[PDB]
Amino acid sequence: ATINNVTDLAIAAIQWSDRQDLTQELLMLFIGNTTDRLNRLLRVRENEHFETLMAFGGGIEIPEHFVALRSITGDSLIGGRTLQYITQDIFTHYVNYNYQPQGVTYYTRLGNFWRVFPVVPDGAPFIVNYWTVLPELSLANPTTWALTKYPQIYLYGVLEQIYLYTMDEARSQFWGQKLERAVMELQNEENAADFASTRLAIKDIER
Amino acid sequence: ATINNVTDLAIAAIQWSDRQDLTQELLMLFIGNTTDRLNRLLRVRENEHFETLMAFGGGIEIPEHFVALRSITGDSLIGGRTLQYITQDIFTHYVNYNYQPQGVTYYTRLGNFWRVFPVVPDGAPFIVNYWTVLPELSLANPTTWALTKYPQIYLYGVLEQIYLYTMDEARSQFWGQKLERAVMELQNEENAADFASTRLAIKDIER
Amino acid sequence: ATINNVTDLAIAAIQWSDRQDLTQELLMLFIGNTTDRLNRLLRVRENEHFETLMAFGGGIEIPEHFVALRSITGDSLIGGRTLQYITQDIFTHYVNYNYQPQGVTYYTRLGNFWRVFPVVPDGAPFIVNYWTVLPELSLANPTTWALTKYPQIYLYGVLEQIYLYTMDEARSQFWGQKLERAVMELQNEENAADFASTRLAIKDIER
Amino acid sequence: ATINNVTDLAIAAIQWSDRQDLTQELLMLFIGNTTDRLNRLLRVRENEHFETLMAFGGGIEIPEHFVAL
Repeated sequence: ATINNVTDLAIAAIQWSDRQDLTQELLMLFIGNTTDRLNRLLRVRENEHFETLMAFGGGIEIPEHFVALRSITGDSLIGGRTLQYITQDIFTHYVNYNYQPQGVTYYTRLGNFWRVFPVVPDGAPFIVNYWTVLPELSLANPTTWALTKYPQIYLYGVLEQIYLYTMDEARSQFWGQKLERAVMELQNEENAADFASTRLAIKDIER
Repeated sequence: ATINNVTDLAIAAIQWSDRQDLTQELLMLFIGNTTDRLNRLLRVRENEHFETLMAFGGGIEIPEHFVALRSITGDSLIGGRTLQYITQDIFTHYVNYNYQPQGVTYYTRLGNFWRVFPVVPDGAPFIVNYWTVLPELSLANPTTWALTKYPQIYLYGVLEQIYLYTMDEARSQFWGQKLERAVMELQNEENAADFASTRLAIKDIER
Repeated sequence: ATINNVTDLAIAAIQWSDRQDLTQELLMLFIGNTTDRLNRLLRVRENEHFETLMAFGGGIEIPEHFVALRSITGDSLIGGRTLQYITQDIFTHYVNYNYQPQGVTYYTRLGNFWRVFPVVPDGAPFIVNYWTVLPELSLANPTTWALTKYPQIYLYGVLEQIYLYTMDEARSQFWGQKLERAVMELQNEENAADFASTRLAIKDIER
Repeated sequence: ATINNVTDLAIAAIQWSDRQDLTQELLMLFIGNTTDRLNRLLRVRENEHFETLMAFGGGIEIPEHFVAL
């Protein structure tokens, strides 16, 4: 509720800032700036995504909207194991010494690709769970989950952008602090969704 | 997303700065200055590049776009070993005492060249993974990945350059702080892309 | 790109400072001052140089462009070793006691010459790797590598020199800080070119 | 009873050590090392075999799995 789509957001921003001289292009630019800033800070459940990817040429291509990786799991037909990260030197040693484990076990990052050690023929399926970027807010995409989840974030971001544009500094920094507080509150709520999971997903390969 | 090409960036910068005395040449100069400043700070995934180089005269010529080295690996035919850095006097000792390992294992830097110890004939292929400079943004090259990834960086940099040009310093510091915050945000986001890989690439050969 | 040669640099300096009363001689003096200041602060790969030198009269003459020494290596005909530094007292003791090692091993600095202990006949070749001064920027030398690599350094240095000449305080400090920050950024980028080499060349000979 | 096969042993080791980074190959190597160590210590009824051999060339060939006579 509250604010439903982009047009109401623009109307509310105009009403609050009283600046009736702002064209729609400037409002679109402000919203784009706000969502671009959001894309670098939010790692929440609605942002997560898991899907099946093919392996071709001994590697997996990173998705275009990838922002952070959570897990890679081999298919049960190819071994059904959760992959582990190794450096380039370990990969070279394994290749040279012909390790030959039972199934796909290790992976490393090379350029824009994930290379798995027990090199498999083309067509190997993997399950990748990762994080994407927030959907763009525009006329073609009137509604997003972020807008319907917490409209204050977008309202405060647009207000801060407006006061930056009008070359005012006190209100600009005030609204920037407000937006940062809202983002921190949302991230904190997501972080404390389950108490048990907080401790885990931290300690991996210590020795 | 938001700003797409160089012309849109120039229009947005002119609108935000509210100035009208800026010509095309000044805008190009400001954009070039921002790109040159960015070239000294960003080491991200899109900045990486790996390619095959031929060794001639017992050495490999450093590419002209080189800014930082990630790894050098020999070809499987020549040994397929990940090279290790050695100091010049160690190189001299190895040459004098005829160490004679199996493949190419060591390398050092001399002038603009990388010299490998087990001197190989001309034509030995190597795989070099390193970082390059950001692509030039101009009329002939109106689009880059940096612009489409985070336009706020370019917008703030151009605004700071503009305010520097007009003999105003306080707002120059304001926009410079904004730009450096954006750059730090982008770099920090890239650093935590893979949590598992963060622990490695920190400590090597300690003894 | 950006700024190509000295004439464009002077034009840009005039445009930014708005001081159209400055003659070409003053601009040349400012550029020379900036280059002289740079000569005492930069040790970069582009500044490195290695070459073969003759030994005359039991010594090697220091090159006129020498700023800092990296390594001296004897030719394979005279031992092919990497020389080590010894003090005057050790040199005198070695001479008096007729140490007589196999090849040339030690060197010391006497006045403007490098004296090697196992005194060799005239014409002994050595390979010296060291650092030089930056190329002079003037009308006879319109372009240098420093200008084409980072024009901001020269622009900021010229602006600081101009504001020193016009006898202004705040802007002089501002532009001096900007130039120092640019120089520090360039040096830091050079230092972190290869992470592996950072550990070495630090802990050498403790006893 | 208790632990019945190798998979139960691996699961118990994972649970007790609390180490989720252990692969199958490392566990197999650990089990093999334990068995090799046990091979030099245990002399029990289940480890004992009696069988009929034929003497050829005035001699008896030692069995391949022989550890003690």
